[PDB]
Parts: sequence; structure tokens; C-alpha cells
Amino acid sequence: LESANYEEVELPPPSKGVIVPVVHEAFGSLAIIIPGEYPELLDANQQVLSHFANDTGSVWGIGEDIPFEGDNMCYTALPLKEIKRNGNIVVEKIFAGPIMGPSAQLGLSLLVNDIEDGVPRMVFTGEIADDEETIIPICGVDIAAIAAHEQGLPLIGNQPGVDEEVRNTSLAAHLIQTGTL
Repeated sequence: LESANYEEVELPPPSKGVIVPVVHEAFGSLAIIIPGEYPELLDANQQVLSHFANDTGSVWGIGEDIPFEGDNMCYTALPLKEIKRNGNIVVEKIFAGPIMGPSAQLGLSLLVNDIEDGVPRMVFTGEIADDEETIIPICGVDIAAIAAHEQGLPLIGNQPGVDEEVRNTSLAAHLIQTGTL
């Protein structure tokens, strides 16, 4: 029910996580989605809990229900200030609403289906189609790209503007396994 008042907090590496861009004179930021329930680290405006399909877990900081199943865990989408070289994450509060629209779906599907440990060093943006695999282009890719690049990270998606174009979740999960630049 509360929002900690802090300026930033450095947390250890999450057991796993995924980075997504948030498009807000346009403004882009990054969110990292990590296991656990930390609504208290969020601005009150981001303290919105949305759910994966079929009672299979949820995510704080996400503004719309996720149209596929989760892996039965609770997650929190945290504003990502910086990731340290040792993998520590630095989180800050931002005055903004929760993640809206479908662009976080690529990262979220990976998180619950393909990512077991660690945080891919890359930013995923894109909507997941009804087959639950094909990646659909999203809005504001150019601003998503700037946000990723400001943190020295490649943008992964399925459209002009990304750094690495991948057609479906399996190809994205594979980039996870091989690396980029």
C-alpha cells in the first residue's frame, strides 16, 4: 500500500530478469522485470498489478493483462537506472503510469518460457501474436532504441529500428544463447 521514499537503490543481480523499453518531446526509459513483489519501490502511479492468462502469476508495474500464461510467479517491472558491471541493478522511481500497450509482451513471454537464470544483456520490444510466438511490430521503436542505447544495450524486436530483428520468440531466445553487438 506504500511507496518507499528513496532516490535510488542498488540491488543484487536478480535470479533472472528481462529488460524492456517504455515509451512515454517524447521520453524513453527501461524497465527490468524481475521475480518478486516490490510495489513499494514504485511510484504510486505504477502500483498496478496485472495478470498473465489463467491464474498463472502476475506483474506489478504492468498496466494491461498479459494474453498468455506465466510460470506461476509474481514479478515486478522496475525502472532501470543502470546495471553495474557486476550485474547489480540500480532502480529509481519515476513519475509515470504503468507499462501500457503490448510492447512488453516479447520480454514477458521470454521471461516465463525461455529465461531460466540471469538477465539477457539486451532490450526486447514487441507484441506477441495469437500463435503465441510471432512478434508484431510496436510503436515508438526509435525512442525505445534510444533508451536501450543510452545504457549500451542492443534493441531486439521484429521491425525496422531494432538492432537485431527476430521473427519469433524462439529466435529471440536463441539470441539470448549466442549474443549480439
